[PDB]
Amino acid sequence: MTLPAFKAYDIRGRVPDELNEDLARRIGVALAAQLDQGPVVLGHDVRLASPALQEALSAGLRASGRDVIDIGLCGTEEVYFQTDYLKAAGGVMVTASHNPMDYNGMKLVREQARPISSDTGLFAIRDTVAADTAAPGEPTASEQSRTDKTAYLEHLLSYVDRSTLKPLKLVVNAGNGGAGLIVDLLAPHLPFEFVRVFHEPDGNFPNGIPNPLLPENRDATAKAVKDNGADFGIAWDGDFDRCFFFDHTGRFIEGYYLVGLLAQAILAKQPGGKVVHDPRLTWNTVEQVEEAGGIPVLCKSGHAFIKEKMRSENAVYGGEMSAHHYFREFAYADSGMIPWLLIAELVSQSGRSLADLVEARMQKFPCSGEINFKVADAKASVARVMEHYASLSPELDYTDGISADFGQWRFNLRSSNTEPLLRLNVETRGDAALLETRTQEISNLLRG
Ligand SMILES: O=P(O)(O)OC[C@H]1O[C@H](O)[C@@H](O)[C@@H](O)[C@@H]1O
Ligand SMILES: [Ca+2]
Repeated sequence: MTLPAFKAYDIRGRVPDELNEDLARRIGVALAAQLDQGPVVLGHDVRLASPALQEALSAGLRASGRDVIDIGLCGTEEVYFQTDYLKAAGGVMVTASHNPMDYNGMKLVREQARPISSDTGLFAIRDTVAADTAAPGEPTASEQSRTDKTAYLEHLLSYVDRSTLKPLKLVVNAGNGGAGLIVDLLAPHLPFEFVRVFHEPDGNFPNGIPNPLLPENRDATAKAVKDNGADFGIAWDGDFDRCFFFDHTGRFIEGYYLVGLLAQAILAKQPGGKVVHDPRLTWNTVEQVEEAGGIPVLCKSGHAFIKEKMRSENAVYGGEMSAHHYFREFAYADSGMIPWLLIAELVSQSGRSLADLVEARMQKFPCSGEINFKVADAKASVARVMEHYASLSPELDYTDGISADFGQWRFNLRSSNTEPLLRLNVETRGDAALLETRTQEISNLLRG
């Protein structure tokens, strides 16, 4: 038995049996022993238990001599940004994404907001916490409240030339998470008219836990766009490190296509740079990056792998189709805010709608959408897929599960690192029929 809340990438579990104030305090103590010198930034999301868990983390950190910088209710990217900006030793964001109401969690970073993951400190914290029967000591360091968002907001706005922006009408859907607070702080500096949907932070989640991928939640943004004639819409998850785009027809744009589009937007500002992308869906990104004079860099999926590869490559931008977009000067971190500012600037400057910006790309590299499978035997199921296709001799790559490139179509098939699932992505060279027949064929094999 090990504490189940400790996952590969972060901590998450049901309160109070898998995560509670006692464990939170012990995590703070253990984190203090894992970090280089300096204070620790703490922030939390809108969930009802988040402040108390953060307080417990603070008590454990301060009992271990760490000054705490409490940045308050915020998004995950604000913990990243402030940890790096203030040159802190590390940071913790108290958040659970789209987990049930009785769940919470923590995302931990060290210096420069470098992720702490299972094999880079998180399981060391787990093992310390698991064995810690010490009496809780008393605080020896202090907590300061630092809710000034000025440097954060200036950083976000530095990505666009405000004088080129047009008064676009934008639907924004925080899903009752925290994104609306940042939208409202940016709004005085922008010419846009916002149509605010599910805007107020509310950890009771009266309109559902924030997950723009669920069709009922997707449709709320789509309807607001259509009914208001908005140029485009943006929705976020609760901690707003993920962003989801809807064109002026209400159509949700698959996150794959935002990677190539945002890469081109960044490459116009930082020419010739490297762009990091995941292996799930690739061909459109590679082509668009190259077309814009950048250099694409294939990387395993998962935010910590993306960030590490961006650092080693001095990459200007990285993007995953799972709705995460990473920016070198933003501490190599992901932001749910930078992407829509860039897209709004692109629409403003080009005179093209978001739909037009992506339409030809979606026709040229149609994709299945990510299809998930919980099967009895994942390894045997993957083996059945590969055995079926062996006679076509695809080019195989093992960066992240199995990528198989057949020429006019390819797939990526991999185990998720956040759920016990297999994830399938298929794309083709402009061939919707081949896309469907191969996707259904693989699905049948996986379910066999
Ligand atoms: O497909 P997976 O392995 O479940 O990860 C899905 C996503 O989970 C989180 O949102 C982040 O860690 C992302 O970096 C990752 O892409
Ligand atoms: Ca998130």
